[PDB]
Amino acid sequence: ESIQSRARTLIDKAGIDRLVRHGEISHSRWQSVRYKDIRMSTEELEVLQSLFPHYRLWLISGEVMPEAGQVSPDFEEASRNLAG
Amino acid sequence: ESIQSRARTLIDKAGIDRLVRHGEISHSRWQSVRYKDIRMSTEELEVLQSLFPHYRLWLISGEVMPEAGQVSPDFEEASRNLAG
Repeated sequence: ESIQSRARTLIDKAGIDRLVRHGEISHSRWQSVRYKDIRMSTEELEVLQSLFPHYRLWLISGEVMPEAGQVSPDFEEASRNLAG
Repeated sequence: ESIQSRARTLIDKAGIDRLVRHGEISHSRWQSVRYKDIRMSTEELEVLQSLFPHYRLWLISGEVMPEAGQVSPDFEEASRNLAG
Protein backbone atom coordinates (compact mmCIF):
# COMPACT_ATOMS: atom_id res chain seq x y z
CA GLU A 1 0.00 0.00 0.00
CA SER A 2 2.89 2.38 0.76
CA ILE A 3 6.66 2.17 0.76
CA GLN A 4 6.46 2.45 4.55
CA SER A 5 4.04 -0.47 4.89
CA ARG A 6 6.10 -2.68 2.57
CA ALA A 7 9.21 -1.78 4.57
CA ARG A 8 7.42 -2.78 7.79
CA THR A 9 6.53 -6.13 6.24
CA LEU A 10 10.24 -6.66 5.52
CA ILE A 11 11.26 -5.61 9.03
CA ASP A 12 9.03 -8.40 10.31
CA LYS A 13 10.29 -10.87 7.70
CA ALA A 14 13.94 -10.24 8.59
CA GLY A 15 13.41 -9.60 12.28
CA ILE A 16 15.03 -6.56 13.88
CA ASP A 17 17.99 -8.58 15.20
CA ARG A 18 19.05 -9.43 11.64
CA LEU A 19 18.73 -5.76 10.63
CA VAL A 20 20.85 -4.67 13.61
CA ARG A 21 23.47 -7.24 12.60
CA HIS A 22 23.45 -6.08 8.95
CA GLY A 23 23.43 -2.32 9.40
CA GLU A 24 24.37 0.55 11.69
CA ILE A 25 20.82 1.41 12.80
CA SER A 26 19.87 0.58 16.39
CA HIS A 27 17.17 -1.70 17.72
CA SER A 28 15.40 1.30 19.26
CA ARG A 29 15.28 3.15 15.94
CA TRP A 30 14.03 0.05 14.10
CA GLN A 31 11.41 -0.57 16.77
CA SER A 32 10.27 3.05 16.54
CA VAL A 33 9.82 3.11 12.76
CA ARG A 34 8.18 -0.34 12.86
CA TYR A 35 5.64 0.25 15.61
CA LYS A 36 5.29 3.99 16.22
CA ASP A 37 3.43 6.45 14.02
CA ILE A 38 6.55 8.13 12.70
CA ARG A 39 8.06 8.51 9.26
CA MET A 40 10.51 5.98 7.93
CA SER A 41 13.67 7.38 6.38
CA THR A 42 15.78 6.39 3.42
CA GLU A 43 18.43 5.19 5.91
CA GLU A 44 16.18 2.30 6.93
CA LEU A 45 15.47 1.54 3.29
CA GLU A 46 19.23 1.29 2.70
CA VAL A 47 19.45 -1.70 5.01
CA LEU A 48 16.29 -3.38 3.74
CA GLN A 49 17.13 -3.03 0.04
CA SER A 50 20.66 -4.36 0.60
CA LEU A 51 19.35 -7.39 2.52
CA PHE A 52 16.49 -8.09 0.08
CA PRO A 53 17.77 -7.22 -3.42
CA HIS A 54 15.07 -9.35 -5.09
CA TYR A 55 12.45 -7.13 -3.40
CA ARG A 56 13.89 -3.81 -4.63
CA LEU A 57 11.32 -2.89 -7.29
CA TRP A 58 8.45 -3.97 -5.04
CA LEU A 59 9.74 -2.08 -2.01
CA ILE A 60 9.99 1.23 -3.85
CA SER A 61 6.88 0.86 -6.03
CA GLY A 62 4.74 -2.17 -5.20
CA GLU A 63 5.44 -3.62 -8.65
CA VAL A 64 7.04 -6.96 -9.44
CA MET A 65 8.84 -8.24 -12.52
CA PRO A 66 9.52 -11.96 -12.00
CA GLU A 67 11.34 -12.28 -15.34
CA ALA A 68 13.96 -9.83 -14.01
CA GLY A 69 14.30 -11.51 -10.62
CA GLN A 70 12.15 -8.85 -8.92
CA VAL A 71 9.42 -10.36 -6.73
CA SER A 72 7.72 -9.76 -3.37
CA PRO A 73 6.80 -11.68 -0.21
CA ASP A 74 3.20 -11.99 -1.41
CA PHE A 75 4.25 -13.13 -4.89
CA GLU A 76 6.52 -15.80 -3.41
CA GLU A 77 3.77 -16.94 -1.02
CA ALA A 78 1.23 -17.11 -3.86
CA SER A 79 3.66 -19.17 -5.90
CA ARG A 80 4.18 -21.62 -3.05
CA ASN A 81 0.43 -21.91 -2.47
CA LEU A 82 -0.36 -22.53 -6.14
CA ALA A 83 2.45 -25.09 -6.24
CA GLY A 84 0.88 -26.92 -3.30
CA GLU B 1 26.07 7.56 -3.14
CA SER B 2 22.84 6.97 -1.22
CA ILE B 3 19.10 6.78 -1.75
CA GLN B 4 18.97 10.29 -0.30
CA SER B 5 21.50 11.65 -2.79
CA ARG B 6 19.76 9.99 -5.76
CA ALA B 7 16.45 11.36 -4.49
CA ARG B 8 17.95 14.85 -4.35
CA THR B 9 19.14 14.44 -7.93
CA LEU B 10 15.54 13.69 -8.93
CA ILE B 11 14.22 16.63 -6.90
CA ASP B 12 16.42 18.87 -9.02
CA LYS B 13 15.37 17.11 -12.23
CA ALA B 14 11.65 17.56 -11.58
CA GLY B 15 11.89 20.90 -9.82
CA ILE B 16 10.09 21.48 -6.55
CA ASP B 17 7.18 23.29 -8.23
CA ARG B 18 6.38 20.16 -10.24
CA LEU B 19 6.74 17.91 -7.20
CA VAL B 20 4.25 20.04 -5.26
CA ARG B 21 1.69 19.61 -8.04
CA HIS B 22 2.23 15.83 -8.09
CA GLY B 23 1.92 15.03 -4.39
CA GLU B 24 0.69 16.14 -0.98
CA ILE B 25 4.13 17.29 0.22
CA SER B 26 4.59 21.02 0.63
CA HIS B 27 7.09 23.29 -1.09
CA SER B 28 8.67 24.00 2.31
CA ARG B 29 9.06 20.30 3.10
CA TRP B 30 10.70 19.65 -0.28
CA GLN B 31 13.10 22.57 0.27
CA SER B 32 13.99 21.21 3.72
CA VAL B 33 14.83 17.66 2.61
CA ARG B 34 16.70 19.02 -0.41
CA TYR B 35 18.80 21.71 1.30
CA LYS B 36 18.94 20.93 5.03
CA ASP B 37 21.06 18.21 6.65
CA ILE B 38 17.96 16.26 7.69
CA ARG B 39 16.66 12.82 6.85
CA MET B 40 14.46 12.16 3.85
CA SER B 41 11.37 10.02 4.38
CA THR B 42 9.60 7.40 2.31
CA GLU B 43 6.81 9.98 1.82
CA GLU B 44 9.09 12.01 -0.43
CA LEU B 45 10.17 8.85 -2.23
CA GLU B 46 6.50 8.10 -2.99
CA VAL B 47 6.25 11.20 -5.18
CA LEU B 48 9.61 10.66 -6.85
CA GLN B 49 9.06 7.00 -7.74
CA SER B 50 5.57 7.70 -9.11
CA LEU B 51 6.88 10.57 -11.26
CA PHE B 52 9.99 8.67 -12.48
CA PRO B 53 8.88 5.04 -12.91
CA HIS B 54 11.82 4.29 -15.20
CA TYR B 55 14.16 5.21 -12.32
CA ARG B 56 12.60 3.02 -9.61
CA LEU B 57 15.30 0.36 -9.28
CA TRP B 58 18.04 2.99 -9.49
CA LEU B 59 16.40 5.22 -6.88
CA ILE B 60 16.22 2.46 -4.25
CA SER B 61 19.52 0.71 -5.04
CA GLY B 62 21.77 2.61 -7.47
CA GLU B 63 21.49 -0.32 -9.91
CA VAL B 64 19.96 -0.29 -13.39
CA MET B 65 18.35 -3.04 -15.46
CA PRO B 66 17.95 -1.48 -18.90
CA GLU B 67 16.57 -4.63 -20.54
CA ALA B 68 13.74 -4.40 -17.98
CA GLY B 69 13.16 -0.69 -18.57
CA GLN B 70 14.94 0.39 -15.39
CA VAL B 71 17.51 3.09 -16.06
CA SER B 72 18.80 6.33 -14.55
CA PRO B 73 19.43 9.92 -15.64
CA ASP B 74 23.15 9.24 -16.12
CA PHE B 75 22.52 6.00 -18.02
CA GLU B 76 20.17 7.84 -20.39
CA GLU B 77 22.75 10.61 -20.84
CA ALA B 78 25.47 8.05 -21.61
CA SER B 79 23.11 6.39 -24.10
CA ARG B 80 22.38 9.71 -25.81
CA ASN B 81 26.11 10.42 -25.97
CA LEU B 82 27.05 6.99 -27.31
CA ALA B 83 24.25 7.20 -29.90
CA GLY B 84 26.10 10.26 -31.21
